[PDB]
Amino acid sequence: KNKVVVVTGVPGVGGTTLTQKTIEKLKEEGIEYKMVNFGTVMFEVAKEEGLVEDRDQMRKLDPDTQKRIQKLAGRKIAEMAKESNVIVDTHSTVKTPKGYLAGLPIWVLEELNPDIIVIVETSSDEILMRRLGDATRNRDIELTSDIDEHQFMNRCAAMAYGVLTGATVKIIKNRDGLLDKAVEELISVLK
Amino acid sequence: KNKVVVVTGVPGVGGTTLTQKTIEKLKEEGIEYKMVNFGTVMFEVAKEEGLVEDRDQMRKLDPDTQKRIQKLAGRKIAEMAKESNVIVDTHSTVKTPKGYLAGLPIWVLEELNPDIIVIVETSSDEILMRRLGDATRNRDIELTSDIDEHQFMNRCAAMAYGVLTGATVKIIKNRDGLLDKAVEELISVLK
Amino acid sequence: KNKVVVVTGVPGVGGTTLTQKTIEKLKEEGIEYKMVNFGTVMFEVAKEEGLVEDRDQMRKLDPDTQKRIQKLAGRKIAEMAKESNVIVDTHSTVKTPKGYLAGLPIWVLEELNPDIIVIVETSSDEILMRRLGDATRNRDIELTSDIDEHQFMNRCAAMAYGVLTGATVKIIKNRDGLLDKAVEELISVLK
Ligand SMILES: Nc1ncnc2c1ncn2[C@@H]1O[C@H](COP(=O)(O)O)[C@@H](O)[C@H]1O
Ligand SMILES: Nc1ncnc2c1ncn2[C@@H]1O[C@H](COP(=O)(O)O)[C@@H](O)[C@H]1O
Ligand SMILES: Nc1ncnc2c1ncn2[C@@H]1O[C@H](COP(=O)(O)O)[C@@H](O)[C@H]1O
Ligand SMILES: Nc1ncnc2c1ncn2[C@@H]1O[C@H](COP(=O)(O)O)[C@@H](O)[C@H]1O
Ligand SMILES: Nc1ncnc2c1ncn2[C@@H]1O[C@H](COP(=O)(O)O)[C@@H](O)[C@H]1O
Ligand SMILES: Nc1ncnc2c1ncn2[C@@H]1O[C@H](COP(=O)(O)O)[C@@H](O)[C@H]1O
Ligand SMILES: [Mg+2]
Ligand SMILES: [Mg+2]
Ligand SMILES: [Mg+2]
Repeated sequence: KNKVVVVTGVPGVGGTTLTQKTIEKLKEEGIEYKMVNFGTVMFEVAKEEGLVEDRDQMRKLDPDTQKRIQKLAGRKIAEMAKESNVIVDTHSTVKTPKGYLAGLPIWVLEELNPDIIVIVETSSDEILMRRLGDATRNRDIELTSDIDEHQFMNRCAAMAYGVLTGATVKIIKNRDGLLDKAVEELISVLK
Repeated sequence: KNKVVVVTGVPGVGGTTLTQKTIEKLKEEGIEYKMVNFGTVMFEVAKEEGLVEDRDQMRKLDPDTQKRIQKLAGRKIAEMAKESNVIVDTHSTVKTPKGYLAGLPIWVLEELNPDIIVIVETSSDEILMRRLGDATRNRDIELTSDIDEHQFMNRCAAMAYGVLTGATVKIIKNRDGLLDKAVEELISVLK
Repeated sequence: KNKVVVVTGVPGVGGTTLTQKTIEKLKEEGIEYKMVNFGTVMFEVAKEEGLVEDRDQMRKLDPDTQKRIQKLAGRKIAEMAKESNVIVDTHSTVKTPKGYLAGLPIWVLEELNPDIIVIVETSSDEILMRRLGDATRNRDIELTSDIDEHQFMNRCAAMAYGVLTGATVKIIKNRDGLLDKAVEELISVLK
């Protein structure tokens, strides 16, 4: 039976970066994890239906459309969990124009049944200055108070996940200049 | 099917004023929502049983009585949602002497099945100053820190609602003098 | 119908002390509550299976094994409530190296079905300083920001418990030198 790890964090905080660095560090110690980006799973579905051109248009779609593709992505990822350990790079909540949407509503949560939910955080300062540094995404320059609001709600959603499934909720700080301490923390967790 | 929108906010933050101003501007365009204050539905029952004289006495009743009448109101409101779109002006949590009571415990939540949960917020400074200026109600002069504690727990309960049903959780600021921008935001969320 | 009250709080905040003092002043009024420490119940099962020698080793055990023992301890505490009122001295979340673990995952929460969930809080300064004078544990000297992080997540979990069951969620300040005032408050809450 395989370990299913969810890594979450607002855009710019480094959930994806922490995850790639962690899996390569685990493979050097002999530990096999698969990286899966939840948003890519969805975007293959959405791109195939013609609803979007790029992945940062997904959060602006009608939220019933997002929840339909949200569920197909979660089913395809649950299939992956049978065949290897998996780390899911995704989001505790997604900021849509109609409010925060839970990234793992109970029906999605119950099919992944994640063993651990990791929250990657740093100060909204660093997140904002990091967003201003990367035209690689159509990332929202919000205020730091909007990022602080998102990290607040993401904690609430994640602790709810832990009440429903029994998963532990691990907060890892990923601060400017200290990416390496965060990789130590996440590696220490996955043993 | 018909849209169910829940609007929430601590007393004094203007949840009711935002709900009435938004609905009337939508009627200028022919877009009909029916306003339903959850507490009025509760107060009609409580007063008919002889439990209270006014609506601000209900949260000081035995919490078992409140949950009894709370459950009746959710069913009565759910029936209304069959006859038109509804915005439910109500509360993420209610402050009772025995603690915060969820405004939508899970059985009520599943009976209303809302699409959107709106959290109306502003500074506890501005809330306190409105309660002191409001001769329609017997509003509690709490410390500003008790108001911030109530807005903290309201966020927590609301994100739990979004985890359990999939409803999106929208935060809207309703600042002094800027009621109209808050009305503009909600109208936009409801299109 | 018998009362089930849950009192929760980070280590060092005085949840245990507040429960014992409240029960003695209540018996002077003829009000019988039974104290139950969830961890003591867990440790009885655990030491009988040989997993630990002392109780601070339990939160570092296999979270598959902890939830098996948390599951049985919640079931043993439910039986106690059939025979008397009970105050359960436990924790909203337990801080493990694998993250925060909900103390009442939904299946444990529903077996206890508490009426009131008390959160004991004070400033992270006072908790930290209390941990330093306490040779009954090797007490966790965390930073004050980690103690604050733990109290933030305990609020999130507790409000989720209130959404799922209907329990009221009561915050009680247990400040240095003012234990007797926190005791008055809890007594007042239980009448
Ligand atoms: N600890 C860190 N310190 C500085 N920059 C970082 C850190 N973690 C991530 N970044 C950068 O921040 C941006 C956000 O990356 P991510 O959210 O991982 O896609 C990328 O340009 C990263 O290289
Ligand atoms: N669990 C999820 N639920 C809903 N939408 C998601 C989820 N994970 C990712 N997304 C969407 O995928 C996009 C790309 O994710 P990311 O690459 O991880 O920033 C996000 O902006 C969201 O629109
Ligand atoms: N944006 C605002 N600026 C000033 N006063 C407001 C605002 N929103 C509501 N009020 C007032 O604040 C009080 C709270 O109203 P409500 O909660 O809607 O009953 C009432 O006196 C309102 O008229
Ligand atoms: N969802 C709810 N659940 C329980 N009580 C509620 C709810 N909504 C309103 N109430 C009660 O109704 C009273 C008046 O509500 P309001 O006029 O919305 O300030 C509140 O002070 C509460 O006692
Ligand atoms: N609800 C709970 N779920 C899991 N472990 C718990 C729970 N309550 C207590 N424990 C364990 O018991 C230990 C001692 O509890 P306490 O004496 O109340 O601080 C804790 O540090 C946990 O390892
Ligand atoms: N209000 C208070 N003021 C000072 N010390 C307290 C207070 N409440 C509890 N304590 C002490 O704080 C320590 C931790 O409490 P506990 O979590 O019950 O183990 C114990 O030594 C208690 O005696
Ligand atoms: Mg990413
Ligand atoms: Mg109102
Ligand atoms: Mg204790």
